[PDB]
Amino acid sequence: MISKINGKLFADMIIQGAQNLSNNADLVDSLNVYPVPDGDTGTNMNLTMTSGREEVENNLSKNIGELGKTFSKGLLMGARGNSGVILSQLFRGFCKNIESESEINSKLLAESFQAGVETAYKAVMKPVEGTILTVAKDAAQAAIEKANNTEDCIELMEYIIVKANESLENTPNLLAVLKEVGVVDSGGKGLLCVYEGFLKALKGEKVEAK
Ligand SMILES: Nc1ncnc2c1ncn2[C@@H]1O[C@H](COP(=O)(O)OP(=O)(O)NP(=O)(O)O)[C@@H](O)[C@H]1O
Ligand SMILES: [Mg+2]
Ligand SMILES: [Mg+2]
Repeated sequence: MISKINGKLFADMIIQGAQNLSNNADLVDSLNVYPVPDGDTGTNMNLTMTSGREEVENNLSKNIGELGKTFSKGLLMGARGNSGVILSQLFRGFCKNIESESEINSKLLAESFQAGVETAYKAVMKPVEGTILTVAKDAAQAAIEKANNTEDCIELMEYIIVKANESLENTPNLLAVLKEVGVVDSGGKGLLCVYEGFLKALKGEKVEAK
C-alpha cells in the first residue's frame, strides 16, 4: 500500500499519466465533436501534458510541493486548446494546494483534486456540463468521500477511476451532441487516461510506450 506520495512518486504519476495519454491520443482525437468537431482533443491534451512531463523529468525532487511547481509551470506554458488549458488549470490548482508539502497522504490527494476542480471552473467563463469539468468534479467528490476512510492511495485512486469512468459514461446525458453523435466527451476521456497512468505509477508499474 501507499500511505504517502513523495515528489518522485508524484513525478512517476505524471510520467506514466503522460505516457498513457500519449498512447490514447488518437483515440481521444477520434471522439472530439464538441465545441467544434475538429478531431484534436487528444493531440492538444498530449502536447500540454508532455510539456509538464518534460519539465518534471529534467527537474526531479524528493519534495512533492517543489515537483508540483515544476509540473504546473510546464503545463501552463505549453497549454494547447480548450482541453489543454483546462487540464493545465486543474493541475495548477492541484499543485498549488500542496506547494509547501514534502509528501501527501490520501486525504490531501483528494483535497488537491478538489482544489483543481475549483481552479478550472473559475478559469472557464462559461462552463458547460458533460465535459472534462464534470468528470473532474465527480472524480474529486468521490476522492473526498473515499479518502475519509481509505489510507491506501492505490485503493483511493482505483475508486476515483471507477467514479470518473461512471461520470464519463454519463456525459452524453448532459451534452446533447455527445448523445446524438454517439460518443463520450473527449476531454473527459483524456483526463481518464491521465488518471489511469497515475494508478499504474502508484502500483510501481510502467505504461508500455506505443
Ligand atoms: N465551456 C466548456 N466547459 C467545459 N469543458 C469544455 C468547454 N469547452 C470545451 N470543453 C472541453 O474541451 C474539450 C474539447 O477540447 P479541444 O478539442 O482541445 O477544444 P478546441 O479544439 O481547442 N476548441 P474548439 O475548436 O472551439 O472546439 C471538450 O470535449 C470538453 O471536455
Ligand atoms: Mg481546435
Ligand atoms: Mg477540438
